[PDB]
This record gives sequence, C-alpha cells and structure tokens, in this order.
Amino acid sequence: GEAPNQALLRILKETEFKKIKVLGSGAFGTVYKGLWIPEGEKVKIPVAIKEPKANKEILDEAYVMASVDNPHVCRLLGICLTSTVQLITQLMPFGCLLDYVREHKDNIGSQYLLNWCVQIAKGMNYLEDRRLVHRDLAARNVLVKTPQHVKITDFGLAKLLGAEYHAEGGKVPIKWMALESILHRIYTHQSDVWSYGVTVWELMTFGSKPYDGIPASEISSILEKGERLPQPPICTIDVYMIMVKCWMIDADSRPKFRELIIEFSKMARDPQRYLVIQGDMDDVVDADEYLIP
Ligand SMILES: *CCC(=O)N1CCC(Oc2cc3c(Nc4ccc(Cl)c(Cl)c4F)ncnc3cc2OC)CC1
Repeated sequence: GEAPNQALLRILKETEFKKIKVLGSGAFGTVYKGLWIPEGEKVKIPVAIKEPKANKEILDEAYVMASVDNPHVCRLLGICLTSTVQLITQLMPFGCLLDYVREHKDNIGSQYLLNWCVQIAKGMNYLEDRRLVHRDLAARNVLVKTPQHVKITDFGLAKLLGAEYHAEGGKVPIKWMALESILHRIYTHQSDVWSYGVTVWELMTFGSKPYDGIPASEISSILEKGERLPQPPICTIDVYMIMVKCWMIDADSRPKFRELIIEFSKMARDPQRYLVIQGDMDDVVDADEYLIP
C-alpha cells in the first residue's frame, strides 16, 4: 500500500540559467541566485542554485524536493549535471525567516507572526499527508518569498516513512529535537511538532537562540527535569500554551499539524488579542506561475 512516486526529475542545461550573485556559503557548497531562461520559452525565472561522495546526500535532497508540491513547501525546479551537481529552485528573495525576523523586528506585527505560524503549519501538514518527516524544522529553514508568503525548505535530513524513523549518527540540531529524538533517535511527525514549537518560539522572540548559553549535552537532562523555553514577552498565555503543548513528553498528546492550523488561524482572525507588540526585466515570471506538466 505504498504509492508510486511519479514525480518528474527535470534535467536542466547549464545554458538555460545564469548565475548572478552568491547568496550564501558553507562547507559542502555555496547557494547562488540567478535567472533561468528555458530555451524557446520567452520567460525569465528568478532561481536559486545550490552546487566528494556527498553527491549521494545532495541527490537525496533533490529526490525529496522534486516529490513535494504545496504553496508552503519549496519545490525543486530541476538539477544540472555538469562537473558539479547543482540544485535549482525558485528564488525566495527575502531570505530565511530567521534573518528576516531579526532585521525587521521593529516592523513585524502580530498579524504577520500568526500568519507565518499558520503557513508553516499548513506546509508541515502537507508533508505529513505525503508521509514525510522533515527532522530539521527551524526558523533558519523557512524561506520568505514575500513578507506575506513563507515556505519550508532544506530537506537534507528529510526521510520518507513507510505505510518512526531510526537514525544512526549525524550532526543533528540538538536544541530543536524532541526528547525521544535525543535519547532514542526516533523521529515521527509528532517529533516535527516539537520542532515546530521551537520554531514558533524563534518567531515570537524575534530571533532569539533557544537555550542560549547552554551546552548541547546538558539539554537531554533539563528536558527530563521538566524544563522548557520561557514565555516570550509578546506572547499571551494563549499562544504560549500552544507552544508548551508541542513540548509534552508524551508525543501523542501533542497537537497535530491539522489542529495547529485551526488554532493559529483563529488567532490570526484577531491578532492583537493574542500578541502584544508595542505599536501594532519584462518577461520575468515567478516560478509559482511557471507550470509545465
Ligand atoms: C538564515 C540562514 C542563512 O544564513 N542562510 C539561508 C538563506 C540563504 O539565502 C537564500 C537562500 C535561498 C534558497 N536556498 C536553497 C535551499 C536548498 C536548495 Cl536545494 C536550494 Cl537549490 C536552495 F536554493 N532557495 C531559494 N531562495 C533562497 C533565497 C535566499 O536569499 C535571498 C543564505 C544562507
């Protein structure tokens, strides 16, 4: 009872796109921005390009990104098979939501924060429909297309469940993981809900570091001792109670992604009741409008 993944993997000519700038660099490789002009099409699509034996890793990320299609999940546009392997995706001009929430903290309203909480829950709920566990949900891994539209990205750690994933050992983001993921290395859709709670806490604190000034090894014990992240200042008890529910030790008593949509959507209908913030070329086609079946 496992469905065939009939997603299409589009191979892109190196001619079809040009690089423009370097958006970011890390070990493996650098992420760049550029334009993609499919030959004989008269369209220019703003894209972001990301170019060992780690090719097995980047090709696993491409498989996952090519198999998702949701307004709040970044989809792979294609890959380029030159001397280096490149991943081409739609350009998210405003960067990651973590940096955006930091560089604009004096201009972000409750309506935007709660809407972001709704959109991330919508994208996370879609990944659960597709039986996909992200395992690395964080504010740094949510990209901003427009201030009103954010999407989930970075599926390097994502794993597809059959019809409870048991990792072995890898550089993992300790401070965002559920307690069972720390101790047993078990990952469930409800393990992503814990990460979702930390991600919401990142937004409501305008980019603060969770457990700032704490060793990563001491985290497993303080979570057993009953300790969680503090109530952010702008957070009513209503919003903070939801974040606390995502961090319960019993994983099945945690909120579901389908329910986090409903609760935050109800809150976005009256944002100031739940968040208290002081003073509330020519042929360019966005990739969300370029659809080839
Ligand atoms: C906040 C953390 C941080 O330092 N960075 C994250 C955002 C980067 O800037 C931009 C990145 C992208 C990406 N990234 C991307 C991720 C996975 C894959 Cl496979 C591919 Cl191909 C990617 F391109 N995607 C789309 N748009 C942007 C836009 C960015 O800034 C404008 C820099 C480092």
